[PDB]
Amino acid sequence: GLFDIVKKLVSDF
Repeated sequence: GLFDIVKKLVSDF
């Protein structure tokens, strides 16, 4: 999914 990349980002920084 796209938000998956967004969630993997937020969670990181």
